[PDB]
Amino acid sequence: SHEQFRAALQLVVDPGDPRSYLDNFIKIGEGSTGIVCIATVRSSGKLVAVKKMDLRKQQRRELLFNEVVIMRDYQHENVVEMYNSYLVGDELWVVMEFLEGGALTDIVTHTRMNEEQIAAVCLAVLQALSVLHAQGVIHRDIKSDSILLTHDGRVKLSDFGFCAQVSKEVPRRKSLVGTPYWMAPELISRLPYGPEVDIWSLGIMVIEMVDGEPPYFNEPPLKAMKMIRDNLPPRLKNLHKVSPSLKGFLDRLLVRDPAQRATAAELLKHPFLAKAGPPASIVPLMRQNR
Ligand SMILES: O=S(=O)(c1cccc2cnccc12)N1CCCNCC1
Repeated sequence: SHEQFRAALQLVVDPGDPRSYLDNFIKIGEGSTGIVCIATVRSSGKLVAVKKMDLRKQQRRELLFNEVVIMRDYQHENVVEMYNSYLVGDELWVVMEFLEGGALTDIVTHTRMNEEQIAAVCLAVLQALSVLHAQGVIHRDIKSDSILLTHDGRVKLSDFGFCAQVSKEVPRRKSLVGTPYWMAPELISRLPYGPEVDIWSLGIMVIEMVDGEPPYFNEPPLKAMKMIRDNLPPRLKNLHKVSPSLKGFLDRLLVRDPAQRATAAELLKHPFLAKAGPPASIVPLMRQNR
């Protein structure tokens, strides 16, 4: 079965081996589907990222094709640029843009963002989601770990390994996918769902940005899911630490009934996002500057 899948991947990826033009691989990250290294382009001295995913180490091996469909069809300003894909031994390698500012996780766990900064992030993410949802693409793993930054504060969506497409022929998805603490209620309830689940997950990320952790983060994953499924929408630790504008925004995200939840398109017009600062406003939050 493994050799069968190797062959299948070979027919969709680029030919060759990026080790022929890259030097000095250094591991910088570990994700749900594999590791991420920086590498130096020999000819230019430029830095790229290389995501390496072991075919044998996947829960759902077929989801590896998501990397390919996204790379081919859904490139965008607030989405990480993907350059080439390769089959290297038993691994799928994706050579992509290096986002040197790192992931939003490092910021939310170590510093407190103000609302100019939170609004900047939300605006960037919602811009990406509005375009993706309009083409039927659902990300399904929105969380601070999936948001990457450039050195000058530009925000980009990454980690599309769990995404799916809906359409007239396939209006809803049914799969149990994502990261427990960020999963929408209807998804946990095993109801057919749509792009609305990304909006709930963004709400949880707003809580990350304000409080530093998602709700129920101290609980075990399976217990947290049960609590998300059963209880009223999760609450901020301290409501006084958010403006009424941000509270009103968050209230449109964390709605249990998917039909009543705001869409990305509608949220781009919300007053809270008027507070959004330029990318420069994010820069002082990064490790190399604080
Ligand atoms: O920052 S990453 O190293 C990362 C991922 C994908 C592309 C990247 C591009 N440049 C820097 C870091 C990147 N990352 C590890 C996996 C899951 N945890 C957080 C994300």
